[PDB]
Parts: sequence; C-alpha cells; structure tokens
Amino acid sequence: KVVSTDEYVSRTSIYYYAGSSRLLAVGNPYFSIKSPNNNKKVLVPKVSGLQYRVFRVRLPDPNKFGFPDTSFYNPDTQRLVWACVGLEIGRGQPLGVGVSGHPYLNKFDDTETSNRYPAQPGSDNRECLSMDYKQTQLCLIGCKPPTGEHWGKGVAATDCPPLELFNSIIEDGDMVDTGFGCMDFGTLQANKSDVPIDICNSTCKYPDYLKMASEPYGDSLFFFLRREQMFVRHFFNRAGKLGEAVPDDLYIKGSGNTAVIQSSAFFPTPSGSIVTSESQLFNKPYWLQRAQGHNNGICWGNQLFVTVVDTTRSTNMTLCTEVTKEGTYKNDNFKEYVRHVEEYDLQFVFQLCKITLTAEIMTYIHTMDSNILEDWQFDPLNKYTFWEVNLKEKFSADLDQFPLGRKFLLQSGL
Amino acid sequence: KVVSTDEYVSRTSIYYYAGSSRLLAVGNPYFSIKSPNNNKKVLVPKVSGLQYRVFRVRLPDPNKFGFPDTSFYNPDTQRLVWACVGLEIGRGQPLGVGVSGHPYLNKFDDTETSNRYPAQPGSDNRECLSMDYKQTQLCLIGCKPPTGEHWGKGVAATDCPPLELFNSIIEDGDMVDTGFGCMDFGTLQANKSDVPIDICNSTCKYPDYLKMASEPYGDSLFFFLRREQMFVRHFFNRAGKLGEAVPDDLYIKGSGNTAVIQSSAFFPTPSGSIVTSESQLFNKPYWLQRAQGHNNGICWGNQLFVTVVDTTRSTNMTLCTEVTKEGTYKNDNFKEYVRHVEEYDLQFVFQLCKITLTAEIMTYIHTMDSNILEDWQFDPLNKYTFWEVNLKEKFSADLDQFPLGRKFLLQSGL
Amino acid sequence: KVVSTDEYVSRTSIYYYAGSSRLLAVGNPYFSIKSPNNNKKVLVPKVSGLQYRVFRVRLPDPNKFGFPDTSFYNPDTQRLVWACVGLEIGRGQPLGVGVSGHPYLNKFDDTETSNRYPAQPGSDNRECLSMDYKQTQLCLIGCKPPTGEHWGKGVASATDCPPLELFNSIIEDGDMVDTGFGCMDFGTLQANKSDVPIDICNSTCKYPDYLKMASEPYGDSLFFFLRREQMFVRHFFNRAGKLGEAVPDDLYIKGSGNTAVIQSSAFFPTPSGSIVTSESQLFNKPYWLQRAQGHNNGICWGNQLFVTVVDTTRSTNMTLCTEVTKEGTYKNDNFKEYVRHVEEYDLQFVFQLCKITLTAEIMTYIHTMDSNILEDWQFDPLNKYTFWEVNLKEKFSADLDQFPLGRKFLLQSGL
Amino acid sequence: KVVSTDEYVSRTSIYYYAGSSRLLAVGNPYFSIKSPNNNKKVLVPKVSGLQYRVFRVRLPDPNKFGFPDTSFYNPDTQRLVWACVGLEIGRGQPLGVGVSGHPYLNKFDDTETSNRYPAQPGSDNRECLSMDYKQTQLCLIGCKPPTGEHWGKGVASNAATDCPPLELFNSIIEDGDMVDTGFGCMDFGTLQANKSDVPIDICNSTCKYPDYLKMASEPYGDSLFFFLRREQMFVRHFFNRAGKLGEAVPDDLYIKGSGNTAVIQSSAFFPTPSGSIVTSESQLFNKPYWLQRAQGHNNGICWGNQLFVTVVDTTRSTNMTLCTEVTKEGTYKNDNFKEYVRHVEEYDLQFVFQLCKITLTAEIMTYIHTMDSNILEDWQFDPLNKYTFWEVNLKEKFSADLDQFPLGRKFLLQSGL
Repeated sequence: KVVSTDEYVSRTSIYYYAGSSRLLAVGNPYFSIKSPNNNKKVLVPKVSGLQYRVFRVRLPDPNKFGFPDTSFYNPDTQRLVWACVGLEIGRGQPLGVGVSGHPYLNKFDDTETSNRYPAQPGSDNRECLSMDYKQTQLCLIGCKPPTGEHWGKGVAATDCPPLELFNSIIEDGDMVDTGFGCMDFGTLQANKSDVPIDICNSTCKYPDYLKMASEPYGDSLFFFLRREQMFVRHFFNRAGKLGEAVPDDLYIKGSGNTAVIQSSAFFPTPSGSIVTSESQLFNKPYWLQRAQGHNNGICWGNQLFVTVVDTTRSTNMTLCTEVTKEGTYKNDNFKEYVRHVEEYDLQFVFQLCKITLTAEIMTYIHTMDSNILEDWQFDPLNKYTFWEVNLKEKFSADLDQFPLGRKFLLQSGL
Repeated sequence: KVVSTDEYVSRTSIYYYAGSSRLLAVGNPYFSIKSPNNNKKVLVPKVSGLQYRVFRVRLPDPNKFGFPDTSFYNPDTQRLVWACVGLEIGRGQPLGVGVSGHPYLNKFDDTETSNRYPAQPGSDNRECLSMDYKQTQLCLIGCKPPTGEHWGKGVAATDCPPLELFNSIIEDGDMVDTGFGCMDFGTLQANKSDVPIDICNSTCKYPDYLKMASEPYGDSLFFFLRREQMFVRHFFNRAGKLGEAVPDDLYIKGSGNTAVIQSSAFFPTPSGSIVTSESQLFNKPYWLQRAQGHNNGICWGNQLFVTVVDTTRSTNMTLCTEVTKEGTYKNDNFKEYVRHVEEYDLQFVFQLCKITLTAEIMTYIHTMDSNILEDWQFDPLNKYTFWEVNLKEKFSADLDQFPLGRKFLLQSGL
Repeated sequence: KVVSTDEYVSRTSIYYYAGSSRLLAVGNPYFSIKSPNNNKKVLVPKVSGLQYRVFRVRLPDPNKFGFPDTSFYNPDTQRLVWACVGLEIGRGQPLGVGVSGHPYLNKFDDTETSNRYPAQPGSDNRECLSMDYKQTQLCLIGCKPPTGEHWGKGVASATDCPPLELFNSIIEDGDMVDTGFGCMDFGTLQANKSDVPIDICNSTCKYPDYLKMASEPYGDSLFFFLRREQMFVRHFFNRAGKLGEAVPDDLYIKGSGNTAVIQSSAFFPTPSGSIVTSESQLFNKPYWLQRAQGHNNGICWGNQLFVTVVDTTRSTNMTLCTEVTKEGTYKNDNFKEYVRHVEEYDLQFVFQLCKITLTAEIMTYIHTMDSNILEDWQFDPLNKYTFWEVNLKEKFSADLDQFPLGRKFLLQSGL
Repeated sequence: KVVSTDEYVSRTSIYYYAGSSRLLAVGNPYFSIKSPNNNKKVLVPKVSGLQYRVFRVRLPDPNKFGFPDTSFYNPDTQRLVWACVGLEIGRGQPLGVGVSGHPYLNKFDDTETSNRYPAQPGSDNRECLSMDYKQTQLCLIGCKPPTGEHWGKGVASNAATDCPPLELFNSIIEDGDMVDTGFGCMDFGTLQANKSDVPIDICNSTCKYPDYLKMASEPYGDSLFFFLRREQMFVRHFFNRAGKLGEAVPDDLYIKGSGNTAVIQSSAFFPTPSGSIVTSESQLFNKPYWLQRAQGHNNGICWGNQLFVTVVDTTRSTNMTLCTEVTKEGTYKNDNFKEYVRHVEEYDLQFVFQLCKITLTAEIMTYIHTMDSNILEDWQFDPLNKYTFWEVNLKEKFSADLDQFPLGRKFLLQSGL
C-alpha cells in the first residue's frame, strides 16, 4: 500500500540553505501574567525550560520560486517539493539547572529515615518547598506536528477517578513530564497543591513515540533524539484522607502511640542530576540521509515541524529592584522577580526534488493527502499554537556562506 | 543425545511480521482491591513496575495457515513451524522512579552515625517510611515459560526457620527482587512489617539463569538481556528479640548505660540510583541470529513466551479528589490515591521453517516432546497466569509496512 | 562574496616556534585592593579562577623580519603574514576547586525538605554562606577578540520588573564567566548586592556568543574552540523581601490561621559543578589547526592573536595566616586571615609562514574585508580594552626540535 | 644545539632484567615520633600515602660489568651506558582511603546552608575535625631528580596590606615530601602561622606539585623520560575561618546591616576536599610501561649509571587502627586501652634495561662534555647526597635470563623476541 518516497520523488543536484536568525523567549518560568482589566491579553508570557518548543517552519513554494534556471524540470508534467537533508538546532544560553516549587506544597513528613508515631496532620500542613525536575533533551523533525500522550480523567468500590490515556497534538508551550508522570494535574489533582505551581494547573505531555513510529506514511518522525535522566532525591507523604486504606493482611495493627495509622500515600521528589557539555544533543549537525519511516524527509505542504525540549539551559535569573534606598538593608525595601530566557538558532539545508506526475503517482498522492495535489494546481493546524518560523525570504543557494552549509559541503564531499 | 535445530529444521525465504497493538495496565502499585463482598472478583488489580510481565504469545498454526502458494514444501513428508528472528519490545510511558513503603515498618534506630546507649523503651516502635527499590531491567524470550528461584520455609540451637531454595514458573504479576533478596516474605517474615507492603505478603522471584542455561534442549532462553544496579541508601536495625545473640568472644561486656546490649539485626535500604535513556534495553530491535542453546529460536507448539522486567518507568501517579469545596484548604476535604500504568507494544518478525519428518527425526522429536508430533497430526500451562497475546490474526507478509519489518529488511540486506 | 583563505593564501615550508615564558597572576579571588589614595591604582589585583584570560599575543612583522634567505618571495608583488598551525596552552598549579560566598547572602529558608508554617521574617535575615561555582573549561583562538553575551537592564515601556536586554560586548581579560546564576549584569539587575556572592555581585558575567562568532562572514573570531561545562543543584533556598509578582489565585487554595500569610516563592538554587579530573582536562595537550570550520584557516591578520581561556579546575584559594601577637595559648584576635589565588600559564605556538600575491582582485577583496591590512603592508581601536599582552616579537625561533610543542609538531607532520 | 640520543647512542641486542625485592615502609601517617636520645634519632618515621616516593636506583657500571663475551664493542674507542626500556611499578596492599584531621582545626561555622546572625563570640572556637584528601596518582621516570613547585613566603617592600608576599619556589622533590592535598602546593609552616588552618600532617610541612612545565621544557630532557598522572577531588563541605579578617570586604559590594546583623561575619571561607572514589580500573600501577620513544631528547638513557623513579599513590592510603589493653577488666572502660594509628606502603620495582655503546669521537666528546663533564670523567677517557632519596641498589640484581621473571616474560612477548 505505502511505498518509500525514494521510489516516486526524483532528487536533483540543487541545494539551498535556510537559516532563521536568533529566536528569543523571555518570561516568567512559573506562570503567565495577564493584563487587567483585559483578563485576556498576556503581558509576560510563561517561558520555562520544561516547555515544548514546536517550531512551524514555513518554506517557500518551489513551484513559484524564482530560480535562475528552470531547465532542470518540466512544469507541464512535474512538480517540485523541498527535502530536508541537513539540520542543526542552535542553543545559545549557558548550561544550568533551574528549580520550581510551591509555597503550599502538600508535604507532611520526610519518610526517609525517621517518621515515628504518633502523627496526624491538622487541617493545613502544606509547606513551601522547591525541587529540580527530571532532565530531558529531545528533538523531533517531521512535516506533521508530533502526537503526545497524557493521562486524564476517564469515565464502584473506590472513589478514585478513572484514568484514560489521551492522544493530542503537542503545541508550543506545553509542559513536558517532570518526574510526576504525564498527566492532567488540573483535573486529576483537585487540591492544586501536590505538584509545583508551573504544572499544578497544566497538562504534562510525553511524545507517543510508538504511535508516531507506527503510522503508515511516517510523516511525524523523520528523525529524533532523546536523552532523559532522573533519580529520587527525597521521600515524602501526602496529607489528607487516604482514599485506599492498606488492607488488613499487609500489617499487624498497633496500639497506644501506634494506634492511629499514618498516611501511606508516598510520593518522591525527582532530580535530573548533573548536566554536562558532553551529553548535549544540540549545536551539532544532523544529516537526514535515510529515515526509518517511508517519508525520507520530504516536506509536503512546504512546511516543517521541529520539536525541541532542552532542560540543560533552565537557569532562572533572579532580579531585584530597590524600592526605597536606605543606609541599612531592609527586606521591605526590595522586590524580587524571576525571569527565564531561551535562545534558539535553527539552521536547515534543503534539497530540491521533482515528482513526475503520472496517473499512478497522482492516485497515490491523492489517497495520501488530497491537499498536496490541490495546492500544486494540477489550514486545520491554525487552531493550535506554534512558534512560527518564516523562512520564505531566508533561502540561499550559497551554502559555503553559512556554518551548516560549509559543514554540508565537507560532509557530502562537494 | 541433543542436536541443534539447525541440523533438522530447514529455513525458507518466507518472512512474516506480527505486531501486538498497544497494551495498557492500570492499577494500584501496592495491593489489589477486591469487591466487598465477593473475595473472588478483583476491581483494581495490582500493577507495579516491580512485577514480572510474562507474555504468552499465541501463534497461528502454519500447517493450517492460508498461504498464497504452498509449493515450497511437501505436506506429505514435511511439517511447518515458526522461528523467531526479529523482536522489539516497545515501551511507552516516560522514564521515572516510583517509591514503596510501609506505615508500620520495623525500624528501630538509625545505625549510620549516632545510636548511643540506652535503648528506646516501648512495645511498638514501627515507623511510616518509604524507599526506592533496586533498579532492574531484563527481558527473556523463549518457547517455554521461565523458571525462577526464591527462598522459602523448609522442613527440619536456633529457632530460625529452615531455608529451602525453590524453583517455580514465573507467572505474570510475580514480584521481582527489590534489594531485600528473592524470598517468600509472607512465610519467612511473620510480623508483616520488615519490608514494604507490596512485597511483605508476596514472593520475590529471581530468574534461575543457571538452570535455564544448563537445560538440554534450550527451550527457555533463546536470548536474554539484564541490567541490575543498586546501592545502600540507609542503615537501620530491627526491633524485637534478637534470635541469635552475639557470642561473648566478639565484644567486651558493658556497664551502666551500656549494660543492656542492643539488637545487631541490621538491614539496609536499597536505591536503584538513576535512570537514563542511554542504559535502556528496550525500544530497540534484537536479531536472534544464533542462540547459545541448541534451540535456535524455533517456536514449538506455535506459542511464545516474552518475560519483561522494567523498573525504569515505575512512576506512581498521585491522584486527588475534592470531596468538599471550600474557600480555604482543609486536609479532610480531599482523598489521595496512588495509581501506576504500564504501556507495552510487542513487535515480532518470524521466519517460516520446514522439517522433513524422517524416522530418525520423528524419534528425536518424540523423545524431546511428544505433543509436537501429536499436534502435527502425523495444556498443563493453563493453571498458571500469563498475559495472553493473541497474534493468530496479526501475521502479515508485507514487512516494509511496519517499523520492525523495515528494520529487518535493512539488517538482512533484503 | 567571502571565499576561503586556502584560495588566495599560499602556504610555505617555513615553520617557526614561539614560546612565552612563565606567566603568573597573584591576587585576591573576590575583589581587587586599591590604594587609599587615587582609588584607581591597584595594589592587589583580582585574580580568580572564574575569570576570562584573554591573551593578546603580539607577533613580529614577517615583512620586516630578519630571515636568513629571502629568495622564497617577491616583495614587489607579495606580502607576508603568519598562520597558526600548532597550539598548546600550558597550565600550572595542581587541580582544585575554590569557593566563594557572601557574608550577607539573601537567604531566608531551606526549601528542600522542611519549611513549615507560619513564617515570621525580619528586616535583615541575610546569612554568611558560601558555595562552589559551576565548573567551566573553554579555550577560543582567533585573530579577533571574542564576542560575549550578557543580559542587562534595557529601556522599554505593567509591572516594576526591570526590562531585560541581550547585550553583546568584547570579552576583556578579567571579565567574570557565568557561575551558575546566568550571564547577567548583577550590578544593575540585583540592586540589593546580596543575591549572589561578592565576587560577581557588582560585576558582569559574560558567556561566549558562540552563534554570533560562528555566523560571522570571514570567521576571524573562532579558528578553533573547546568547551566543557557542568553543574548540578546542591541546595534549594528562597529569597527574602517583597515578592514582586504574586502567585495567581488559580494555582493554589488560600490558607488560614498559621498559613494565612503566604511564604516567598522566589526560589534560587546553588550550583556546584561536581568534580574535576585529569581525564577531563582540555589543556596541556597540543591542538593542530589543520582545517578551520570558518573561511579564515588560521591566518593571523595584523600580526596579532587572541587566546581566550577559562579554567575553573584550578580555582584553589590559598589561605594565609599572620600572627599579630604570639602567646602560649590560641586566641582568635591574635591572627589575621587572608585569601589569595594564583594562575600559571605557559603559551606555546607553532606558526607557518605564508605569502599572498597582491593582484588587483585580491587587493579589492582584502580592502573590502579590512583596509588596515593593506595600509599596514605599505602597498589601534582595541587599545580601549584590557588584554593580557604577550609580546612574542623576540621569541620566534626556526629550530622546532629545541622545544616541546615543536618536537610534537615534527612528529605529527612527519617532518 | 641539542640532538636526540638516538643519533649518537648505538643500541645493542643485549638486555638485562633488574628487580628489587619487596620494599616496605611502616610508620605514623600524621607525624614522626622521636624517642630518647631525641631530636636527632627517629624510632617511628612518618609514612603517609600523601608523600612522594623518590627512588634513586643505583645501576652497576657497564664498563666494569662482568659480561660473558665482550666482542660486541671496542673498549678502546667506545663506552657503555644503560638505557631504560621496560618498567613496572609494583604496588602491594589493598586499595583504600585514609583520613587526616586536626584536634584544633580553625573551623568557625558551616557556611553551606545555615549561618544566621549574630555569630558566637569566643576566643578559641577550634574544633576536632577530619577529612579525606584529594586523590592523586603520578609517576615520573628520569635520570635526574624531579623538580617541584610550591608557594612560600617571599620578600615585600617596606602597601596597606599585612598579607605575606608570595613567591613561587622550585626545589628538588625529596623522598617524604608531601604532595598537594586540595589546599594547594604551599608552605603551610611559614604562610599559616596559627598552625591550625590545615590538618596536622601538612600544617608544619610543605606541599609540592611537580613543575611539569619546567621539566618538560628543559633542553636535554633528563627529568621526564615518561610520566603518568591522574588527579581528582571535589568540595565536600564549606566552612569559614575564625580570627581577624585581614582584608575587609569593600563597601560597594554589600549593604550594611543593623541590629543582629550589625557586626559582619568573617568571609574567609575554605572548603574541605575529598578525592571521591578509588577503583582498580583507574589504577596506574601493576602494569608495564615500555619506554620506546620519549618526547624529550633523552630516549631513556641512564647517565651516571643511576635512575630516579618518583611515585605518588593515594589509592592505598588506608590507616590501620591499633589498640592495646593496658588493664584487663570484665567491663569496657576507655582508660583501659591505648589507640595508635599506623600506615604501610609496599613497592616492588621491576626494570628491563638495554645495553648501549657510544663511540667517543671528538665531536661526540665535545657534545657530552658540554652536556655533563662528569660523564666523560667517570668513563676514564656527589652533590645529590645532601638530599633524601630511597636508595634502590640493583648492582647485584642484574640478570640476563629475562624469561625467569614476570616483566622479562612480558617484555619478550611485547618485543616479539
């Protein structure tokens, strides 16, 4: 049914470089700040190292592109399309680790060494704690937005909410899993206090690698890299009513001080250990020679999708303003703010391709995607939020005038 | 006596892909919840990352399979059987570490730095503690269920129970070793308080690699991988009567505060350190080219057994329901639950094989297993618990339409 | 427009070694000590392992150099220039890690395990704490001073949070490298002078703008570079003072009683940089500049060179103690405590002599690239910056086998 | 000027093995013990894993050696000299880490997490602490004693500091000198007058670090025929010093406090190092080194019929605890026992030498004379005694039967003979 793109897409000797300039995002790493009384316009966006970066790269239409010589193909029976052969995801900020927390984190006791009896929380025993998240690096490249998975509230001896595994398109700004799982914390944790504030009212998504790899045409994952790591830093338990009590066959009942059983609703705090330059996935070129899927880097629709997660540059800068100048230090004389920045530099090398439009090939392309033939003269993604990267006026045939272009000339022997 | 399967099983050029869709398991990581009152129906199963996953894959009978052309073998003197040549164990959920504990853990004093004399009074000094288990990855593939070992109570100046090393069939759901050894904690630890609740009334089994490797025909281990790691996090001692006192020649008797000797029954807490993508054993293809045993991947009985242990995705999700909504936080207004999930996607590539049934080969096969000849027209495993994976209607000759199939075509050069 | 130097610069078989003597820097790792008078003359300089070392190496003019035989080129139509083909940055002193701190560090509570309610802050809750910084090794070699980036207070436009602007600047000798708190201007963005230790609290931390220096057309900044950074979070603290941006109400349920007053969610972590090893050392080993990724393949225009070095793996701070009053018993007031830091460098170079035929086309290319190249050849603005001047005009020798890096080059090239 | 020894030293096919027996050093790891007839005679020496081991290996004169056949060279116009081609530094005892401390360590507060105001008064707030030092492995081989560097008290100009002037000193590393421990290579006896800023085994000693740059840049290359090194350490804890802060923090770096924070605390921080972990995989010893081609001009030629092997190995620094019973009683009493600390070191040096001959032409005689006149004078054609070395006399340890020894068999397999 499905065939490789190498069987009906003819490669040419024409190569072009396309590089977006430096992309910056500066905001509050924990929450967005909206402008009153607008209650809809955001003045300071939420920019965190635990966010997905979904770049929608817009490519110019090669069939309407101003080539200096068009004698390499026949516009009467052939159409053109771009193919991605070189890619480098540039990262500018220094290596570092940021922290996230909650002023009312639902932590009762440290259950690691000493947690004797008796013990029973009051009505409000939340604490102001912080932690460092699981370290995650990943990059996905394709002509279709990636598909992610997360657990949500689904649809009786227990009052535990039913869990359902949901698939969704990963949009720019979505939170990645931090060590507490890939779930909808806003709907599955009603107290808003079990995880830090930057995810407590958000949904953490993990890329559904199995689904995106098992799709027939392979438009989602041309190529991908991933490096995750975490360990358990501390051991705590939850405050509140234990919904599922420990059955009687797992322990001998106590008495006296041990008469009232303590909450066995444990939860750990993660830590993505150390970050190193040696483990970096970025600032290095990737050559997309042969993809594992059937689509070998063909950018249908003249568009591209680059998904990036990089927690190795999650440093949160502390800013402090002086409200009142005095000869001695007073806490009420200063205001503290927290800001986070992200610096990207996407570099691409594209290969021009031609497709002879036979009746058989037109049938295959129509069954694959009718919009491909319609646009060739022979939209639903706007409801999602992406980082638009317009490279329509960024294409250049002079490869040796750019870093990735020179690297491509050395790699291919040109 | 025993000969390699390569000497009497003829390989063909026919290959088939078989793919197990997405498999999900959701439950309580510490204990199962049954129906009140039924004591036989289970509403919430026990699903933990420390459990064995024993998949019993059912293969279609090749002698009754609808092949498009059967001119490659002679059904009068030859029989068909499947051989496993390609395998990929798909893993979905993100990497993470979960914790387990006991609200009445038999911990007395922290014996790491400071434990002065005299010793804490009382009859019940158990504490509510938690820990992270030893990290264990392993996968076993074979046509016979795996054999595991565990220490249990045997029959016989100590009242210590006699220890006996037991072999048993590893069933789906059996607990793997967690750092406290592979033993029957339910029978050898009567107080139900020496290990956390998810193993305190269960049996931890470790694969008897030596027995399965030394078996004559080699039906258990076509291929296997393993990666274990742990270290000692904390040092504690047990409360209660020390059954075996330290002899007098190992210490000088004390006086005053040190008049009554403390319990020297020490025990450590493990810690499966850190998880990384670089150390993953799964989500990568295994090519069964030449097995170390005499069975070179022949799936006798048209069945298969895939055993998997993966604690690198043992994250326990915290769920929280709001029973009463109020303007201020109160602990009694919420219920806390703990859930764990597992996502698998088994992918197989099989090679069709033929066996010419000569008098010598029929005698050899009968001495190996009479049921092979009886079923060929020329049951006792139902008492055990396995995860049935029915692939009778999942075979396809179009390898390039699936991920593992494309990987297999690149590997073999076809 | 721009072409590689291999197309218009001809390589010769003449090689020269250049070796700097022993380079030492001794001072206070936290701050410089000036003279009671002028307040501008420095008695004790600031020498810290977290500082950039930007060596401006002066090379002798090859067009005015005394060669024993000048029959290899024609001065009427050709000019000479040096090309760097071998380099080894020698580093002295043992491996070690130093620490920096603040006697009035703005730390309130330890937010890692236990920070229960309620919280009653004061007016001055600063503490005397210390830490060890992020570990950073790097070396940049080029004929142009390096370009670094840092965040400073810009102008723009609401909330009273200061606007952030990304600034580029020339990395000068003595500038502070990022320590785990980011590359920012702490003097202007942290007014209380107490959020980071004293050695950076009134300074600017700069990070090399690798992207800008790599994307420049001629590639004069980065002939070659190495880098190794590492750090992890050691402790978790929170800030004292008014929280400028309060946590929105949709992220938590309000408390009551002891939990009525919310605690400060202005967290900040402490870096560490784990461990240093000899196996991870970037220095004391030769680098051979065979083919650069940029268009400039190691040509040292202007007869000068720039070597940028950061090495926190030798940041040990020596403790000195003087006895003011000698007594039979120990008294704290009888001694004075000092802190000193040292740095030992030994730069070694191997240069290859090159010739350039000055045709009308090549003269136009060089003029559009840099007119000062043609002007000096007979055919300054960097003085406002601070560099470590390394004068090698009288250090060139054609006898390569008489020096360590020269011998290593002779084995490498097969000469 | 300088030429390689391969250009004027002719190699022969004669090889000899020389192996020293088991070398042991047992003593107190923290300080030396004198005795009666004191301050001159030492009963218990200072033996610590943080010490340099500088072996001065004495070789027999090949020109006076009893060879079975002397027809391979002409004694009228040629002279003989040994060349080191094989070496194995054997190390005994198990791997382990020892600790050092000070009963009056100048520690004030733990400045890692909590150090609130105000600060404890006190005239003597020293504490009895210990630590594990930076891990260091190294071995240097040459025909000249090694040159080390250390910071000492210099000479100033008697402008507004009382800080002692620092001077970088070079010196010959003697057997028993202390290696750097993570506090730097300095003279703690002269630069730290209170004798309480570093543990007792270095507080009155000088820590030396090998001046690799000086020994590598020397013309003839007699110091470093070959060398290995592996150092590692990290910061375990954070403390600050007690006493008057000599250099106060300038006013532009902080806002002054008031009340509890009125008196500023000492910002004289110091960390404690910790040479992390030891492994067999990271061992430099118990393995053969083949000195085929040195980076210097001297290709392993043992001028003067002597050799220098410098070794530092902190991977076997375990300090054994000994306990004697002075009074036997039925119950434990602290005053009934005496506690001692001892440290041991076990070495086994193995060598494979190649016999060499040098034809003494007028040009070669001039080159050798300008290099070292004593070479020609001894050939018939002292100042190192003021230093302390571990003499390894191999004059009666040479054997021509290589296959009768471990390193000899390893050398025969390596060279294909």
